Amino acid sequence: RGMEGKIRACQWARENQKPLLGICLGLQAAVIEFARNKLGLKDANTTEIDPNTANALVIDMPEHHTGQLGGTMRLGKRITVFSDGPSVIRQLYGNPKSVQERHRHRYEVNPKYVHLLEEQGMRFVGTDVDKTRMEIIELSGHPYFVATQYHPEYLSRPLKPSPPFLGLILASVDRLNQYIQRGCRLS
Amino acid sequence: RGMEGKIRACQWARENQKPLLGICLGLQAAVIEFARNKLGLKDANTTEIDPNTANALVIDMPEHHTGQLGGTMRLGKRITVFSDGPSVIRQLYGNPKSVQERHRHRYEVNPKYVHLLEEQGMRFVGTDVDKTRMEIIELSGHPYFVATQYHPEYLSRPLKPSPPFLGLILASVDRLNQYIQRGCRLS
Repeated sequence: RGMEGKIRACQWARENQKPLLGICLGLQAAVIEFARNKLGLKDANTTEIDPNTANALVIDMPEHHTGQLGGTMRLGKRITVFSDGPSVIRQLYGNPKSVQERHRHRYEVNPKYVHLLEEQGMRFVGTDVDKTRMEIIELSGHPYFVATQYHPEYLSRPLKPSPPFLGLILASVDRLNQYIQRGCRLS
Repeated sequence: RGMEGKIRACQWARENQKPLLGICLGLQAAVIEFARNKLGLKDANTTEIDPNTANALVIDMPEHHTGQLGGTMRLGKRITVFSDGPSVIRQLYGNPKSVQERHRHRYEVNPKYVHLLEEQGMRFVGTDVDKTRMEIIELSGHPYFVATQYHPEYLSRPLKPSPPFLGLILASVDRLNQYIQRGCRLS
């Protein structure tokens, strides 16, 4: 019920210097517009509907390790370990090293079709415990580009803001001199 | 161009316990509604248009003293001396004794037709230097009744509020705990 309109909605914002956020169910469409604009891979299309193309980057591969056996779903209590350091979704947690996050998807990225993602400005500021699944991707040169697989919106605590949507407003106007202009009128 | 509508406008507010203010050019109509409601003098009507009635209280009498001779106007640097003490238009001046006020009218009150104003609740909290002209009148029993001849609106200084309009808001809700709620927000 929609696979073409979701592609033109993200590639147009990146060309018009508009930042984006990291929302799940978007890793299948993010690799399509990146291969057609930076390079020119037209064969790479939608893989979650008709898996018949030759340049199928993200396919359907279940968990072949412990715990879940056979064709299951890629979710559960998994340990997410980052790779880099200075970024926009890591400095807000007080410089951690291993954050516990949960996912809700079933498609995984193939480690053999990521050859063209390393020779460009498409770094990986977040991997897994096996250094195979690229769950967190980031495009260099963009002023604010966030893309991952987990859902940080459900963890939006009132005492702890979310990584992506909060960093976009702070890096927009950088207005921090508002707390000193008040002074508690109802005191 | 108007003499009947101005009479029913002042007596309607006094019956509904509503306060009034002291505005000039109103002493000719204030004595008409008071003689018809408290007593029943229908002959006393408008004297500034057709002076043919028998109960003409306020007529046209110029100044017969020094300075102005003949048919002139009742105005100029005149000394106004009060008579009573506790009121609403005297306690705001720091308890004075002789305030310099100016008028702008030509009709005076007759001292021989004020016999019915002394036997009722119509005191005089302000006279002149001859104790003949009743320039300030007040109705007893009313919660806030102000009536005089001078114009306190033109003397509304930003550092000294006017007697009549300021005393009506203060005696309405008596809200004085508002300045302690702010506390200088822009500090």
